[PDB]
Amino acid sequence: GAMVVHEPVDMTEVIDRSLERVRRRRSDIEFEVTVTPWQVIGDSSGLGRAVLNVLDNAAKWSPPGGRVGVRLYQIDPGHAELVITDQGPGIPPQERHLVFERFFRSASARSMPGSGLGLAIVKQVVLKHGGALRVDYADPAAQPPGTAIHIVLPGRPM
Ligand SMILES: Nc1ncnc2c1ncn2[C@@H]1O[C@H](COP(=O)(O)OP(=O)(O)OP(=O)(O)O)[C@@H](O)[C@H]1O
Ligand SMILES: [Mg+2]
Repeated sequence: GAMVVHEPVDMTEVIDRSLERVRRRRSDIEFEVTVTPWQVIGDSSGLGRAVLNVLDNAAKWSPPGGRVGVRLYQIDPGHAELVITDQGPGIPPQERHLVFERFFRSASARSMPGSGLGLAIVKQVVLKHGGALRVDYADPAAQPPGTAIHIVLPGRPM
């Protein structure tokens, strides 16, 4: 099967590389980045693909001048949580079980080119690294509430 890469991965570099790519596509977005140093054992290319796919969605559905939050904090001795947030329409509660399935398309989000594979890839990468993920509103009290993608990754503080 596909090569299984199991090497130390600096998540600060993974996120910084992913951000460089997407800042090009939407230079108006205010990316608010708060990343605690975190090392994951795995596949830097796969993790980079997963973070870029989430950042790409956050940018696509960001309003002009929108803020995208990119936050990674340790939550216990062996895990950290990456939360990527936008000020887009958000994904409503009833759809949150189609998110991460191939070919999902939200009726709340404006139709854009893309065939609905990015988040299925994210789920695969995160599971292959022993993580977990979920979707929620970024700020339920705000209009619009935005989407928050939450990714928990095992690893260690650097
Ligand atoms: N941050 C977000 N804000 C609003 N809607 C989102 C967001 N992220 C994902 N979605 C919705 O979930 C769908 C699935 O997302 P996903 O990234 O898997 O597919 P895509 O972006 O349409 O295509 P691809 O990622 O394959 O280019 C999107 O088409 C969109 O309806
Ligand atoms: Mg996508």
